[PDB]
This record gives sequence, structure tokens and C-alpha cells, in this order.
Amino acid sequence: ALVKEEIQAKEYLENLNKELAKRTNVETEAAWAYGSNITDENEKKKNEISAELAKFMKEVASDTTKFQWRSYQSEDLKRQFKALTKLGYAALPEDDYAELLDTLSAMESNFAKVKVCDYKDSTKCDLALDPEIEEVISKSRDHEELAYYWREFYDKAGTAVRSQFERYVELNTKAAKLNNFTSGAEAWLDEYEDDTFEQQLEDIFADIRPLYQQIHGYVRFRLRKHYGDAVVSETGPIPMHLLGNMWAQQWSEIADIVSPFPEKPLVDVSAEMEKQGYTPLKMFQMGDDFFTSMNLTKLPQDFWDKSIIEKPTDGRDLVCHASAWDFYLIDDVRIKQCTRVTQDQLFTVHHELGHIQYFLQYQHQPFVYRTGANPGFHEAVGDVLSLSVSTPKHLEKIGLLKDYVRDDEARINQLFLTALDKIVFLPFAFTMDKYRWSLFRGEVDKANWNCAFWKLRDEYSGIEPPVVRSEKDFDAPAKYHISADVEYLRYLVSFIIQFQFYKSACIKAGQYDPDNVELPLDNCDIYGSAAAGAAFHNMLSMGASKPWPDALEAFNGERIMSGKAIAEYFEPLRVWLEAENIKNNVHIGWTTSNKCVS
Ligand SMILES: *[C@@H]1O[C@H](CO)[C@@H](O[C@@H]2O[C@H](CO)[C@@H](O[C@@H]3O[C@H](CO[C@H]4O[C@H](CO)[C@@H](O)[C@H](O)[C@@H]4O)[C@@H](O)[C@H](O[C@H]4O[C@H](CO[C@@H]5O[C@H](CO)[C@@H](O)[C@H](O)[C@@H]5O)[C@@H](O)[C@H](O)[C@@H]4O)[C@@H]3O)[C@H](O)[C@H]2NC(C)=O)[C@H](O)[C@H]1NC(C)=O
Ligand SMILES: *[C@@H]1O[C@H](CO)[C@@H](O)[C@H](O)[C@H]1NC(C)=O
Ligand SMILES: *[C@@H]1O[C@H](CO)[C@@H](O)[C@H](O)[C@H]1NC(C)=O
Ligand SMILES: [Zn+2]
Repeated sequence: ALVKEEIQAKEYLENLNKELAKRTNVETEAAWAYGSNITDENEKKKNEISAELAKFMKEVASDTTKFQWRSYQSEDLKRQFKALTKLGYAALPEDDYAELLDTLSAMESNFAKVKVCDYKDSTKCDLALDPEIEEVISKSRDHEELAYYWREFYDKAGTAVRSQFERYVELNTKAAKLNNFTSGAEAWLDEYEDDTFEQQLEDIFADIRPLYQQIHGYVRFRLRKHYGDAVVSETGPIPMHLLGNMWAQQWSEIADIVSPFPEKPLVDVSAEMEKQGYTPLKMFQMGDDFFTSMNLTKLPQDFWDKSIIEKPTDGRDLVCHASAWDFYLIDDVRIKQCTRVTQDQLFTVHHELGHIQYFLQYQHQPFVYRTGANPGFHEAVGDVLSLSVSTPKHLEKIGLLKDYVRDDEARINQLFLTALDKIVFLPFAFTMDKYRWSLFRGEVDKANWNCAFWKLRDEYSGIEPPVVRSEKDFDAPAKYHISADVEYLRYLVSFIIQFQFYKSACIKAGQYDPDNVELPLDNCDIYGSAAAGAAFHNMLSMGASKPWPDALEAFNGERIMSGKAIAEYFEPLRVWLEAENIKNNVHIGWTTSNKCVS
């Protein structure tokens, strides 16, 4: 019975893979329509399609129980069946499932329709996060203006959806239990296929905390000289609204005021991008070039015909948060980005294009294997290229960085600017899932949900709100991914493993030798390296066909997620920075925040 049944099973899967691909295509199309044009109508359609696919997924789960799949010889077949048993939200009773979609939709659409009044003109009330409020948080050095925009934004994107958030936690939890995980924490963590994963990340975070604390301390020092001691204390958490970003996840936008050597060059090519007439189209074409230059795959025509790479001008509602989309056919991949001509946006274009490349690289695989080896792998791909693009080396080659001397002081400036984006983010990213895990697991009482957020943010990042908050506010959904039910640990894993890929890609490209001051890891450009491209191909082409350790091994021979590489990259900075903090008697650490009242 069992040798025969295994042969039938292979044909069952082959055939079922194709059907899921096609049914997902339709669901994706409806999601796309909504996300690119928010209306009551498109909401209904997206939600009804999803409901129907959920119903089919349930029959598929049920059909898995008819096959003796755990007894089969083929690891590969067992892997595909295992994946089909994991329903996620689709396990919910029909009505509960529809209620959950309506709750998610309410939250995501609240986020995307937020608008605030101009600080200087309360008649003018149509400022959106993207682009208006983002530009003020990133450019203004008026602490009171900054604080105003912070409060207006968090009040509308966060507090306004407490009731919905709460319902979502209930449903998320119910759904996980139906799949027999303890909570949604364990449902998310199952993607990493490793029991010790949480512990591994705590270990890695603990090894990098000291460097993070040195950075924190230095930035605080510099902010005090800018804003004065009335605005920033020596010993407390940094007021977050001064850190150049609405969530303080990255601080690179205040590099003008905290850079180690302000006499020396600090790389910001936005102004040159605008002077040379760059458009979004050019930016995407440069990204394409980067990948084709490494002998990877060209964007297909469908990409250019159907992508949305600039913010519509018909004043409609849409989700402007940048995203990459697989449509599960052949060569139908798309990006929706409300692209602006800046350095940071050029990196985002590479980031998103990294997802697109992953899609194209694994599109021959069976449907259940057409995703990342783990979610962090997907988010890392494009960032490995962004690491290169951001190098002075690369930016001189493309004519965006003019008259740059690469002295020791400019290296330090560049290193620190990178650290503001890459080290700073790690605690931030860890907290976004720690908060949510703690609610999913039932560890925090509803009475304390807002202060448990800011508590994590204090303990891990050493920041706090500009104003006093309380349990009358609900601040966590003011972050896109929280409002939209996007797991965030992927981004923590990405910011660690991308240094492992980059370092390895740099070695393959000839651009990095430890024992050679002409090839330092932080000036490595892998543009043009078919040797780097080959490693990418070997790993990305695998999809989720094997456990992620085997995908990493395809790239570089390793099997372990490790913080060695990111430390190696920042080692030069750490040595200078420790010494500079001691030279200036810089206070390190912070007192417990007093900005969330229970
Ligand atoms: C999450 O964990 C849940 C437990 O916390 C789990 O729920 C259980 O799922 C079981 C599915 O295996 C289910 O098992 C069956 O139960 C039938 C009787 O149960 C009733 O009585 C209970 C009290 O006694 C009530 O509380 C329930 O509500 C039920 O109404 C059994 O009659 C049934 O049996 C048939 O199935 C087996 C088939 O199993 C195998 O397959 C082949 C052949 O098909 C065999 O050769 C093989 O060795 C093995 O037999 C047959 O052996 C048998 O002859 C019958 O045809 C079966 O045992 C159980 O009821 C349910 N329990 C509870 C408490 O809910 C969820 O499944 C988990 N969810 C996920 C997503 O994994
Ligand atoms: C947005 O979608 C609506 C349907 O709710 C449609 O009629 C409208 O014209 C759309 N706008 C664009 C530009 O797609
Ligand atoms: C480029 O990729 C192809 C597969 O598309 C491979 O066969 C070949 O070896 C690579 N070429 C170069 C320039 O190494
Ligand atoms: Zn991404």
C-alpha cells in the first residue's frame, strides 16, 4: 500500500502545487488592487477572495490526513505535506476568519489614511506620513515642531485602533491554538525551523549591546551640544523625536549633527541625484543593472508594465509603504513604491528588488517552496547590494560622490553613518516582536499594554517619547508592520545575516582580504562580480526546499546564524568609538524612562 501510495502522493502534490499557485494569483491580484487603491469596494473583494482561498486550504489540510505522509521515504515529499498542514489564520471558523480580515483591513487602512495639520497652519490638514511628515521628522531640527508631528501621528495611527488591535490579538491567538501552537509567537517562530532560535538571537543581541550602548552614548552627547541640556539629559533615554525617524529605528538622517568628524566628508548623494536629473525609473534601472551585472536575472517586462514606482497624483488613498509582490505565475513580479529621489530611497529600491530577484530565482520550484529559506533570508538579499551601493567606492563609480578623499577620518564618518542604520536598528527590531510575542503569549495584562511597549523600547534602545504617554494612548500600531500584521523578526535576522552574505560575497569578488588595508570590508563593491552572483543563485534558487541552514551552506559553506560578520565589519568603528567616548568622558547607559505613566 505504502510504496504505491507514495507514488500517488507525488502526483497529488504536483497537481495541488499548480492549483495553489493559480488560486493565490487571484488573491494576490485582489490584494494589489486594494493596496494600490483603497476603497470599500476593493476591500470587500480582497476579503471575499481570501475567505474563499481559506476555505480551500481547509480541505487541503483535511486531505493531508488521508495520506500516510509521515511514513514516506522521501524527505522532500514529507516536507511539502508538512507545509500544507500549516493553515495559519485559515484554520479559523469561517465567520471568525472574516472578522479577522475586517479587523486587519480596518487597521491597515487607518494607517494609510492618516493625515495631520501643518504645525504652522491648522487650516491645511492633508499632510501624510509619506511624504510630508516623514520629511519633517527627517530634516527639521526644531524640537517643538518635531514633538508636535510625533504626537499628531501617534495619536492617529496608534491610539485610534486599540479596539481593533485587541480583537486581532484574540483572533491571532485563537488561530495559533487551532494549529496547536501555544500562541502566535510560536506560529511566527516556526518559520525559522529551530527550537533554540529565540535564545540564539538573545545571544547575538547581547554580544552587540555594548557597541550599541557606545553609539547611543555618543549620539546623546552630540545631541546635547545641538539642542542643549534642557532638551536632552546626560543620563536619561534619548527623546526619540530628535533621532531623524518617526520610530527611531534608524538615525542616519541626523548624521549632519552627530558625525564624528564634521570637517570631513559625509556621504549624502541626494542633492547630486537631483542635479543629475534622476527619476524613480532610473533608480529602478540602476538596481536592475546591479543584479544583471552580477550575472543574475533581468527584470522581466511585466515588472516594468505593472509596477507602481511613483506615488499616484489622483489624490486617491493607497498603501505607500514600499513592497514587493510575487503573482505566482511566470515572470509576473511587481514593486509598489512611492519612490522619491534620495540616497535612502535608492537603497530601498535595491532592498525591494532583492525580493523580486528571490521570486524569479525560485519560480521553478513547487508552490510551497516558493518563499525564502526563512523570512530573514528574503529581507537580506537586497540589503547585501545596498551595502555595496552605499560604499564611497561605488558612489564615485556612478558619479554621485564628487571630490571625496578617503582618509581615516572619512572612513570613520562612513562607518558611523552605517552603524546609525545597521547597529541602531537591531534593538528596535527585536522589540517590535518582543512586544507582540508578549501580548500573544498572554504575558501582559490589557491594563498595561501601552506602557509595556515603551518599557521594552527603553530597556532595549534607550529611547522614549517626547511627551508623557499613558494607558489612554496606544502607540504600537503607529508602526506600519504592527498595524498590518507583518512579523518583524525577519528584519532582525536580515540585519545579522546580511553581513554574513556580504562578507562572503566580498571575499568571492576579490574585494575583501582581512590582511590587507586596501580591501577593508566596509569599502567592498560587488558590482560586476559573477562570483558573488553565483553564490546568490545557488542559494536563492533553493527557495524553502530545504531548511535554511542548507541554503546558507549553498551560499558560503556555513550553517550557523552568527554575529561574527557584523562585528568584523564594525570592529574599526568600535575601537575608535570606545576611545573617543573615554576621551570625552561620555556617559554610557540610561535611567528608567518616566514618560509612560501607569
Ligand atoms: C491539535 O491537537 C488536538 C488534540 O489536542 C487534535 O485533535 C484530535 O485530532 C485527532 C485526529 O487524529 C482526533 O482523532 C480521532 O478521534 C476519533 C474519536 O474522537 C472523538 O472522541 C473524543 C473523546 O474520546 C471527542 O472529544 C472528540 O471531539 C471526537 O469526537 C477517532 O474515532 C478517530 O479514529 C479514526 O482515525 C484513526 C486514523 O489514524 C491513523 O491513520 C491510519 C488510517 O487512517 C492508521 O493505520 C494509523 O495508525 C492511524 O490509525 C483510525 O485509527 C480509526 O480507525 C478511525 O477511523 C481518531 O482517532 C481526535 O478526536 C481529536 N481530539 C481532540 C481532543 O480534539 C488536532 O488534530 C490537532 N490539530 C492539528 C492541526 O494538528
Ligand atoms: C479605484 O478603484 C475604484 C473601485 O472601488 C475604481 O472605480 C476607481 O476608478 C479606481 N481608480 C484607479 C485609478 O484605479
Ligand atoms: C552566468 O550564469 C549562467 C546561468 O544563467 C551560468 O551558466 C554561467 O556560468 C554564468 N556566467 C558567468 C559570466 O560566469
Ligand atoms: Zn523587505
